Amino acid sequence: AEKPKLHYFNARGRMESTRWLLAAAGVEFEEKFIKSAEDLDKLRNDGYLMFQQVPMVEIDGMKLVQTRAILNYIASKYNLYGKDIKERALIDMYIEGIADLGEMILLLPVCPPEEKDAKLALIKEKIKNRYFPAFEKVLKSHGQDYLVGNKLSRADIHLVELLYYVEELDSSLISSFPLLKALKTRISNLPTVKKFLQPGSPRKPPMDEKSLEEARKIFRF
Amino acid sequence: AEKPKLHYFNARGRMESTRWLLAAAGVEFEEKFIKSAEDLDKLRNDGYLMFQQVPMVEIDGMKLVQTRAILNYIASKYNLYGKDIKERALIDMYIEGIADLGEMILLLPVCPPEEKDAKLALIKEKIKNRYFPAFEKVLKSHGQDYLVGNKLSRADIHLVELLYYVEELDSSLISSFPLLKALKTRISNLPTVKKFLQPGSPRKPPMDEKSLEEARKIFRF
Ligand SMILES: C=C(CC)C(=O)c1ccc(OCC(=O)O)c(Cl)c1Cl
Ligand SMILES: C=C(CC)C(=O)c1ccc(OCC(=O)O)c(Cl)c1Cl
Repeated sequence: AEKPKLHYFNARGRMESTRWLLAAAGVEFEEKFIKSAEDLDKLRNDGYLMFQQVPMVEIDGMKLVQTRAILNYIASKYNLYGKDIKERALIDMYIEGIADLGEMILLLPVCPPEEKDAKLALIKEKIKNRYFPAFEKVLKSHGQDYLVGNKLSRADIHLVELLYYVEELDSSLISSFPLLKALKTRISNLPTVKKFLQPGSPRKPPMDEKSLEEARKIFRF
Repeated sequence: AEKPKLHYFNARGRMESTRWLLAAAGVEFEEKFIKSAEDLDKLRNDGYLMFQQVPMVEIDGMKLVQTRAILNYIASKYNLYGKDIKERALIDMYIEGIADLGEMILLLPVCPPEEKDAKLALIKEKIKNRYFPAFEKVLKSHGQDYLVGNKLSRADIHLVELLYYVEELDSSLISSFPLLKALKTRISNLPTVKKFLQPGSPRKPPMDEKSLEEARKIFRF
């Protein structure tokens, strides 16, 4: 087809950021949910997954796997990856920091109960003292509406997406970072993003106990 | 200066792949080793590390952090990132799989003693059954000397680098993969790579107990 088919579990997981990028880009996509391990095996046996895993994203005739390979293609294809090689360097540096913090928040649900309070406290300390300050500082420096090159880029989409997850964790964290708050509002008002934020869009809900059990069953983790 | 300064601990760690890429590219670089936590704090306080961590790589007037942002810039700057957007998608998909397997091998030293035999057995099973087969299959498909676009790219450098580490883990693993063995030899004979492989080059040795203690001291992990 002409629409990108995203293959994954019906959840946030590792496919969510791809969803935010496609939507922010204004691209319509289909989602082929993996309901059972039989489904995942069918794909593996069909030879659609190079490294046996998902996310997988049928786009432009390719069966792309590995989150970063997917995001990189999409971001490039829709002019969300900066203008030159030097801009892409700043974007990559910002979004890999975002991806680091985000990987911590993502694994929190499957964190050992005895650790959960410490991991959560570690994460709040990195947000307050390391990442938010860094990004606030970038916005404060050029005083422009966007993080890189005074134009919308994947850096803004990925950052704002993280700002929502952090809000769900503790709304007070962003309070001392006015420029980040501003960016959150600003990007949230873009017609494409605003539509993704509304009810009924393919945006996914935070994971709970019920869905986590179904997932670690199929994927086994 | 005109030469890239790599700031890191005197070890393989997270900076090694940058070393293999620069060298394979034929670029000369300086290394400013971090001998003590005082050194690492000096950098942090000087404001050279955006997210407070290293590797950090002064290149082209930028102070790049985050391994992938660094590798991406270098690979682009020296024409090792494919010709078009679709080639970069295959490269990214291959090298992120390589980076996954590689992250497992990298953490093996700091793995809990009770686990070490299982992690090591897990890793040998993924190599034999998932990654090597996948890459052997790519080479077998186009029957060309390189992984992507019949030209040398970062995919070849990063793969071969991993082939060495796997050799150090168990030389028998690659035996059933003749095309990978071939690629290992072929890339190892490129004048630039061959020079990096020789004694005295900035290539780093596998980590031992002595150096691991010094490192987790400074970096604290
Ligand atoms: C919340 C999570 C629990 C660790 C999580 O991030 C996660 C990891 C892998 C998953 O699928 C497999 C995949 O390949 O992503 C899924 Cl569905 C989730 Cl939700
Ligand atoms: C062997 C290792 C032990 C876990 C390892 O990969 C590692 C991790 C971080 C390290 O520095 C800090 C950094 O930011 O990379 C270093 Cl020097 C090493 Cl060797």
